[PDB]
Amino acid sequence: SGFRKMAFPSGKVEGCMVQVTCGTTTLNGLWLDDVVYCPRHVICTSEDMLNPNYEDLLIRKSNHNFLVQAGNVQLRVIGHSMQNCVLKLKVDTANPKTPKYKFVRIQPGQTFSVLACYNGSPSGVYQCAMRPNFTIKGSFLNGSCGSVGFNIDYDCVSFCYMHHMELPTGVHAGTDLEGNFYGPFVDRQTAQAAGTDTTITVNVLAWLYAAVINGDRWFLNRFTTTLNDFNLVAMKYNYEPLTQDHVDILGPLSAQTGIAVLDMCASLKELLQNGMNGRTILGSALLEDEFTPFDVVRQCSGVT
Amino acid sequence: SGFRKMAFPSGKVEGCMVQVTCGTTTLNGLWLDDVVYCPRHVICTSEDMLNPNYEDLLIRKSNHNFLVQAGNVQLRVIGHSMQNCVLKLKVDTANPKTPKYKFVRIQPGQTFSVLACYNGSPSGVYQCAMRPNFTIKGSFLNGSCGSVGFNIDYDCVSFCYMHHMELPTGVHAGTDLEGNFYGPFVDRQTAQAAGTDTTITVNVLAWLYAAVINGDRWFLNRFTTTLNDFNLVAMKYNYEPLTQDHVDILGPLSAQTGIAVLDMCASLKELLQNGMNGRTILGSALLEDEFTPFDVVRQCSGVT
Ligand SMILES: COc1cc(Cl)cc(CC(=O)Nc2cnccc2C)c1
Ligand SMILES: COc1cc(Cl)cc(CC(=O)Nc2cnccc2C)c1
Repeated sequence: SGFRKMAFPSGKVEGCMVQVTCGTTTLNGLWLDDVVYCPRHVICTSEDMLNPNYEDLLIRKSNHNFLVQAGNVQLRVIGHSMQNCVLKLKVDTANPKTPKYKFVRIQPGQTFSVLACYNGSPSGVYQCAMRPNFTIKGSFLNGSCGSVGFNIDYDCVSFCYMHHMELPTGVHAGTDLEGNFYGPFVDRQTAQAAGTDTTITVNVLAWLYAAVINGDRWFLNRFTTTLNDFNLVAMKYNYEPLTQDHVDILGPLSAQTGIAVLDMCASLKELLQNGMNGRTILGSALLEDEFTPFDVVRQCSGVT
Repeated sequence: SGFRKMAFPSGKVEGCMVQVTCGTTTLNGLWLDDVVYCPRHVICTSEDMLNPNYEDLLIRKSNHNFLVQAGNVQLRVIGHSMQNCVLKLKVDTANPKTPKYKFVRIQPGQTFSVLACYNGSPSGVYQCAMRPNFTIKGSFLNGSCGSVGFNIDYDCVSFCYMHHMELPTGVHAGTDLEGNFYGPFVDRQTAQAAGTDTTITVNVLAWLYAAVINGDRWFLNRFTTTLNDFNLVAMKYNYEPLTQDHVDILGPLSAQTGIAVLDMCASLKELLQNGMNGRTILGSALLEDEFTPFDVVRQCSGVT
């Protein structure tokens, strides 16, 4: 029993963290095989960020200008290229610690572990969700750029996120490992506002099932609802509309608890309309939306 | 910016996780140097747990009865002994992945990362606090026993906790790495109730400073208080009494924000007496007490 915002073990990702320096800028790099991936804004100075011409800026850089250090040993750069907002620095040594890996572009509402790093060294690990507005609510400071988000399937690390920037609104934006930003964000020091963030309804429902599994059942009521009626209440509270796919994805949790998805929706409807009335669910006084139905099943079954 | 319940990178601890089997019982072991540490209840069967005589039970066991497997390779057991509620299985091979380590018995109110494991394999990592009543609110299932709690100081892992049991109340009890339980708990299937849990006041104050550092200042008021007056309000809300040592420990956070400790206490006093009025602090609708002043400084400065 017990339910926590649990991150994946970070060991396989720590063995990939390197330090990338270009001129006076230092950030984190991800070393896999003979390639180091890092945000392309490493080539910029603070003066360049207002409207950088990355193609022009990169042209004034050669392999020798990119200092790559793994722990305390220097890597020799034999190639360099820009793929969207990431630089791929080809090194002459394959990372002996490269795990089995994939590059995946995650869907909004999905979750992942972040290995926050500074100067190629890991500082901490936490669970995040890609918000419906494609921002992440992480914990990042200057030098954290290049830190990565990932998931693990037994021995395979799926890299989904690379951290690039913090917006003036305090939220975090970044790319997949091919350099494509999640959302409308650009790697430029300009006014950028994220869209309206919604609550991930399927995740809140998944977390209600985790609460039921872990003994917190006070919010269970004698009511039911339909997808259409629930969605009217979801729209008013800026929750993501619930689809039949979401109901299907909640199937394993519904079978484990014996509580129908639409009955759980009715408990959620009453929680939205009436609040928590001072009570808590899984030690929280608000509806948690950063646990997918897969995260709930995983944590409640002990998948290693 | 951003504030998360951040765990330490678990890499150094994953390299120590082994599987210990004794008869029909399988749990996790911690392999450091040529010694594997695991909860002594590994020698019990479900029939023995009502009132086990561990000395008698251990006497019917020999080195060959303890199956220790690290990944997929079998370790040879050349010695075995009971130190309080832990068994120390001496193996003929030193763990090549042993990090620099210490065994520390933590103080209540202090925090640590848990590497939850099943069958010697890590499933996840999360931040915990040793509650004032010496229980932990973790996430553990059957087979999670032997999972460890720890902290890291650059290259040194300080092992503070080994998971042993879940109480009927759904809370978690365990030992330090010398086998001494935190709290009054015994490794026996009997009725055991934890004491009254209090809120770690110095941690809630530390988290209020993190909220101020990260932009959430709505709760800051035009008031102040004294240690004696604040403590009258802390007693009523079952918060730990605030001492001058706690004020001193909050000094670095007070200097960074420019907000005196007693002024922050006054904001907390008003939050206790009036609630959050529907608002949130750092994405939470309740007062968070599982971040020490050291955790706040670390996260807000980027210590790797
Ligand atoms: C000045 O314009 C910038 C533009 C880009 Cl694309 C990147 C940066 C660096 C940056 O945002 N670092 C950072 C990331 N997360 C938390 C905090 C910080 C300070 C700056
Ligand atoms: C039956 O008496 C017991 C006594 C002790 Cl000392 C230990 C156990 C095993 C246990 O508690 N495992 C566990 C730990 N955390 C979460 C869930 C579980 C099921 C059982």
